[PDB]
Amino acid sequence: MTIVHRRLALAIGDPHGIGPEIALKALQQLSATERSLIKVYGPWSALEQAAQICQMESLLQDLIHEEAGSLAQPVQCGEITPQAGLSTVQSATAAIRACESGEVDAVIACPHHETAIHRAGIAFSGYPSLLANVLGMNEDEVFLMLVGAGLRIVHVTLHESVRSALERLSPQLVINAVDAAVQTCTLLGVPKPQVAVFGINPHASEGQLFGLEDSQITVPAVETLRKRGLTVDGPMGADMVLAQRKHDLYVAMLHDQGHIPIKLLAPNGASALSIGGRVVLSSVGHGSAMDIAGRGVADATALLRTIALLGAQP
Amino acid sequence: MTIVHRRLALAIGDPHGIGPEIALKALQQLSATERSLIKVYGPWSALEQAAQICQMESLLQDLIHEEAGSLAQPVQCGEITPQAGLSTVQSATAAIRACESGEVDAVIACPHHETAIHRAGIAFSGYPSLLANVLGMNEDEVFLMLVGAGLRIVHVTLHESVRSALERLSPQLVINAVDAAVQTCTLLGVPKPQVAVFGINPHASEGQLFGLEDSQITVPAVETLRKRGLTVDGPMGADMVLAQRKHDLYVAMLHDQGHIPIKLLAPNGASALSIGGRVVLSSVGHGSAMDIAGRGVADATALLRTIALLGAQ
Amino acid sequence: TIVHRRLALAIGDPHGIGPEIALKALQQLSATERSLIKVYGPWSALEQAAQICQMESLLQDLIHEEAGSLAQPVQCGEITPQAGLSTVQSATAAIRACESGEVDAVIACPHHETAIHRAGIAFSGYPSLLANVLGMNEDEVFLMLVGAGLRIVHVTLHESVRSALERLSPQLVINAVDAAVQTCTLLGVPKPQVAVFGINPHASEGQLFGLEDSQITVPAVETLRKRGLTVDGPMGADMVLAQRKHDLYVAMLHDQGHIPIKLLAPGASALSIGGRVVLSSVGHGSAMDIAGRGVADATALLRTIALLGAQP
Amino acid sequence: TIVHRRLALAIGDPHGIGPEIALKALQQLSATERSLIKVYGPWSALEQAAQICQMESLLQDLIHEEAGSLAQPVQCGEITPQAGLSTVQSATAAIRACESGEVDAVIACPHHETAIHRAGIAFSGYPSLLANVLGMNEDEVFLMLVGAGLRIVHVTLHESVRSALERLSPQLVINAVDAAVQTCTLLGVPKPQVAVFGINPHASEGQLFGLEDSQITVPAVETLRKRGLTVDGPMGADMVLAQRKHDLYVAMLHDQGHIPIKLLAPNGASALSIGGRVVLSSVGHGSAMDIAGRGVADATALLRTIALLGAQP
Ligand SMILES: O=C(O)c1ccc(O)cc1O
Ligand SMILES: O=C(O)c1ccc(O)cc1O
Ligand SMILES: [Cl-]
Ligand SMILES: [Zn+2]
Ligand SMILES: [Zn+2]
Ligand SMILES: [Zn+2]
Ligand SMILES: [Zn+2]
Repeated sequence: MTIVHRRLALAIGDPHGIGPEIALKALQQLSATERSLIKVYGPWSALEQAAQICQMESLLQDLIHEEAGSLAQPVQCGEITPQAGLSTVQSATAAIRACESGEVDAVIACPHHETAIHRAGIAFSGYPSLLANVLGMNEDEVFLMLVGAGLRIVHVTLHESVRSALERLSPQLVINAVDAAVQTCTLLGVPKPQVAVFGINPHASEGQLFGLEDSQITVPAVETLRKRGLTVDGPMGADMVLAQRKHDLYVAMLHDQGHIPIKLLAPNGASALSIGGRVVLSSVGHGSAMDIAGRGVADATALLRTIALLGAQP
Repeated sequence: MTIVHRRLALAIGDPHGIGPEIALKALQQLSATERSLIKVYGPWSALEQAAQICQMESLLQDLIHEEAGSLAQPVQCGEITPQAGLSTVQSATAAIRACESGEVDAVIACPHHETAIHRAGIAFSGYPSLLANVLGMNEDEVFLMLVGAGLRIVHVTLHESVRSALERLSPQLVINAVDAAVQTCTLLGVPKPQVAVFGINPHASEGQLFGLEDSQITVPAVETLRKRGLTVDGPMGADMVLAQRKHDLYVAMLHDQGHIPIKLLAPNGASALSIGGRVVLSSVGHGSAMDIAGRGVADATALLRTIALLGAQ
Repeated sequence: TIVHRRLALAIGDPHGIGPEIALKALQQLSATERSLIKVYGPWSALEQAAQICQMESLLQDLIHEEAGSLAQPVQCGEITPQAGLSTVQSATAAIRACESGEVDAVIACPHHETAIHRAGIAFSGYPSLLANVLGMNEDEVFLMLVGAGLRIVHVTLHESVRSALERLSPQLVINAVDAAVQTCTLLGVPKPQVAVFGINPHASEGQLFGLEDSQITVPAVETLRKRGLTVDGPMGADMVLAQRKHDLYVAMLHDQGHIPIKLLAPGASALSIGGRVVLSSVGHGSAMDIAGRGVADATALLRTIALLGAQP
Repeated sequence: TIVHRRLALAIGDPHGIGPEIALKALQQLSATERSLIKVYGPWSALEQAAQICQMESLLQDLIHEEAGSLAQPVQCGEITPQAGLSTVQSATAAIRACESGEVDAVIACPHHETAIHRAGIAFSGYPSLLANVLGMNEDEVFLMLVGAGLRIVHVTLHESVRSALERLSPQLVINAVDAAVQTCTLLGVPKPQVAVFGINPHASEGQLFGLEDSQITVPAVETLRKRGLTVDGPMGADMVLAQRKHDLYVAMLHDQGHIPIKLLAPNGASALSIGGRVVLSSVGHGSAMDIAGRGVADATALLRTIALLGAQP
C-alpha cells in the first residue's frame, strides 16, 4: 500500500520527454502523506503542460515543488533541444543539492536525453560523474551500486581499464565503498547487512597462489571492517560467493564482476544507484521516449518501483 | 464492461517496439470471449518476449494467433532494425488480407517505425498507401477518415499540395470518398449516417462568388449521392457545418479542413482509419516508443480505445 | 473595470437591435467607463431605444456624435435604404474617429446587408468598408478571429482557394503578421508567441507536398524572426492549433482559421485591422425580429467591449 | 577605496554591455575590494566579456556564482528570450543572497525589457521583481532615487496620479519611510533627518487645497515622531527641497521625486529598489545592444553605484 517512508527529491528529467508526465502519474498513485514526502525539481511550466495533457491539474496544488531548469520558451514535447538538456541537468543538480544539504534523504532522476545535454555544451557521461561534479568530489569517491533480483552489488571501481582499476585499488578504497554501500543499505531497509567481498584475483588469489593483490588489499580491508563491527565474509571468488546467494550486499572489485550477475538475472528491471557523501541518486532505468511525449502512453511503473526502492522502511 | 462485439485482426507492429507489449496488456483487459474475437498477427517470438517482461505467460494460451513477420534471429527490444521493419509490414499485410478475405471485419495496426521500414528497402508513406498496395488499388481509392470527439471526417484528398489536390478533385473522387466512408459508418455502428460535404472554397464558393470549383465538383457529387438515396447536406462552409454538430460524417476536400477540428478537440483521442474495399485499418496514433520498449512501462489505453471504436454493433 | 482605453461604438442599423444593445451595454458599465465610449449614430434612434427600454437618464451621461441621421421616425424591424445609409454613415464616423486618433478602436453594432444594398452602397464586409474609408487596398486589411482564447489572423479571406494561392507572397504574409502583432498589443498581449500555418499539409513537409511553403511561409518566418518576433513555423495548422500554446496564429486560408474558432466558440469576435484601426463586429445579426421590444441581450456587445478594452 | 561592505553584482543581460561593464568596474578596484563583490551570472558571458576587454587575468580571482546559465553560446547584441531569462535568474540569485544575509546589497547591471518580455516573464521594474522574489506585495517595495546629495523615496511610482492618490494611506507612507530609513543606514547616514512632501501644493495649506494631507501625511508624521523618528512636514515639496537640510525626502508622487533628481543630476542618478532588508540598485543606463561586443562601454555609472551602496559607516 504505502511505498514512501522518507523524504525524496524527484528531478523530472528532460522537460520535453516523458519525465514530467510519469512524475505526475507516480505522484497520483501515492497517498497524500506520501506526496508530501516527495519534493519535485523542474520547470513548473513542464509540469503544467504535462498536467493539462493528462487531465491531472487537481494534483498540482498538492505538490511540493522547487523551480529548477526553467525554460525561456514553452515546452515542446518530443523535441530534442539544448534548452531541455540544460533544464535536465539544472533540475538534477538542484535535487542533488537538496540531498546534500539534508533536506531530502535520496534523489530520483527521471529520464534525461544525452543528445539534448550534449547539444547544450554540457559534458555528461552518467549519474555517477554528474553526482561527483556536483558534490565537489573525485569520481572514485562516488560508487555505483546495482540492485536487482535480490542482489545488491557496489563497485569499488567502475568505468576504467582493468589495469587502471587494479592500480587504484587499496585497502582504504575498498573500505570507502563498503561504508558508502552499508549506509545505502540502511536507506534500502537493511540496517545490519551480511556483506561478501569479491576477490580481486580468481578464487580471491587462493591464498597468494594467483597474485598478491588480495593479501595486500581485500584481506586487510575485511579485517578492518570486522574490527569496526561489520558482518563481512571474504574475500572469496566472486563466482563462488554469488552462487551461495546468502548475502545482502556484495562488494565487487571490477565493473564486470558486478554487472554480469545483475544484467543476467534482472535484464529488464534493475536500479543503478550512485552513492556519494550522504547522497543516493537513482535513475528510472529507461529513456526519455521523445516520440510518445505528451501522447499519454507512458506509465510510471519503473519510477514507482524506484521510489519503493529508495523509499523503504527502516 | 465489454468492448469487442466483432472479429478484429490485431497486427502487433514493430516487434522491437511497444506494440507486442501493449497488444498483451489490451488482451489482458478483455474477457475470454472478447480475446477469441481478436486474432493477433505477428511473430510468436515477440509475444513470448513481451509476455516474459510483463509476467503474462498465462495469457499466451488463450490467444488466437497467426504467425506473420517471423524473425530469423531473437527480438532485440529498442533497436531499429530492417528485420523489424519487414516484420511490421508482413504482420499488417497478413492482418489486411484476413480482413479482405472476410476472416475479420477490421484491422488494428500497432505502432510501426518508419526508419525500420525504410531501412528494409520498403517504400512506406502511411497506412493508406500500404493498404492500397496490398489490396491492388490506386492510392486515391483508399481514403483516410479521422475519428474523435464525436467527429468522423473522411478526406477526398490527403498529403499533397493544395494546387495538386485541386487538380485532382473531381465529382467521381468525392463520390468514392463518401461511398467508402458510408460503408465504414456501418462498421462503426451508424447504419444510416447524416453526411455533410465541405466546400472546396470558403462558404462552399458562396453562390460561386468565391470560385467555380464547388459548382464543378462538390455540387454535382452531392446531387449524385442524393439520387442514390443518401442523406447528404451541402456543400457548406466547413467552419459553418462543423459548428452545427449534427452530422455523423463530414467529407473534407483538403487535409487541413478535416485535421484541424479533430486534433484541436481530441489531440490524443484521434483514430486514423484507412478505408479501402471492405477493409478498415486503424492505427494506434502513437509511435513505437523505442526508448521504453521491453521496460514494461507502456500503456495500452490508446489501443483499448481503438478496439472500442472498431468493436461495436 | 473592463474599459481601459477609448472606444468608438457605432450603433449599426438604427432599425435593428444595435441602438438598444448600445444602451444596455453602457448601462452595465460604471460612469468612468461610459465616458471612455463615444457613441456614433442618429440621436433619434438612441432616443427611440431609450424610451422603449426606460433608460432616458443614461442618454445625458453619454458621449455622442451624430452620424447617419434619419429622415423619418424609427421603424423597428423594417428594412429601409435609409437605415442602410445610416449604418454605413455611423460606422464611417466611428472609423474616422479611430483614424484621427480620437478613439483607440471601433466596435460596430450589427448591420443589415439588404438595407445597405438597397441604399445603393456596395458592401462586402467590414474589411471592405474599412479599406474604402481609409483609402487602402482591400488586401491590406486583414481579419483576425478571437474566441475561446484563440486569436487567428487570415493572410487571405473570401476568395477561392486557387485565387488565394495565386495571391500569396512573402510580403503579404508579413503584412498580415505586422497588422496582427500591433492588434495583439491592443488586446493586452504586447509580445505574443506566434505560430504560422503552412499553406500545404504539414507545411509542405520540406518540399514533399509542394513548393509553396519553401517559397512563401519559410522566407516570411525568417524575416519576422530576424526583426525580433517570437514565431514558430510554418507548421501543419492541425498540429500547432492542437497544442494551444500560442497567442496568435496566422492562417493562410479562410477555412484554416474559421473551423477552429467556430467549433470552439458558438460567439467569436471578428476584428478588421487596417492602418492603425481595429474594428470589431458583435458577431451576430441585426436581429430584426426582436428589435424594439426592449428584450435584447447586450452580452455579446459587453464581451466585445471587454476584448477591445483590455488592460495594457 | 569605495567598497566597504559585501555586494552582489548581477551582470544583467548576458548579451548586452552588463558583463563588460562588470569586468571594467571590478578591474578598477583593488584585489581586497574585488573579493567583497560576488558576481552572479553565466560564466560564459564573463568569458566572452573577458576576451573583448582583455581582462582574462581578472577571472580567476573573481568571486562568482553561476546563475542564468545559457544553453547556447553568447551572441552579443542579440535580443533573445534566453538572455531575458538569464537576466532575471541572475538578479533573482543576487537578491536571494541579500535576503539570506550573504551580501548587504545588490547591484543589477542593465537588463533588456524586450528580452525579458519575450521570455514570458512579467517585468515592470526592479520593485516588481523584488516583490515577487521576496514574497511581498508590490506596494511594500519602494524606489529611492539618489543623486546630487538628494535622497528621495517614493510612496507611489509608475501609476496614474489618480490611481496613486487612491492608494495613498497613513500606513503606506509609514512603510515607505521605514524602508527608506533602513536604507539610509546602508548609505552611511544611520539616523537621518526626514522631510515628508505634501500630497497637495503647500501640503494642502491646512485643508484649503484638499483634505488628503490632513488624512494621510499629517497622521503618518505624528505616528513616526511617536515611534521616535526625526521627521518634519508635511510641507510643500518645492519649499522643503529648497531648504536643503534633510538627509531623506519622502515623495508622495513619482514626479515630485523625479524632477529634482533629474534636474540636478541628469546623467548620474541611482535608483534603489528597497524591500525587506534588500537594497537593489540599477546602473541607470540601458543594455546598449548596439555596442555590445565592441568593448567601448563606460563603467563609470556602475562604479558610482558601487561607491554609493558600498559606503563607509
Ligand atoms: O555498464 C553499464 O550498463 C552502466 C551504465 C550506467 C552506469 O552508471 C553504470 C554502468 O555500469
Ligand atoms: O522612471 C525612471 O527613471 C526609472 C528608471 C528605472 C527604475 O528602476 C525606476 C524608475 O523610476
Ligand atoms: Cl483548407
Ligand atoms: Zn558500465
Ligand atoms: Zn496528415
Ligand atoms: Zn467567412
Ligand atoms: Zn519613472
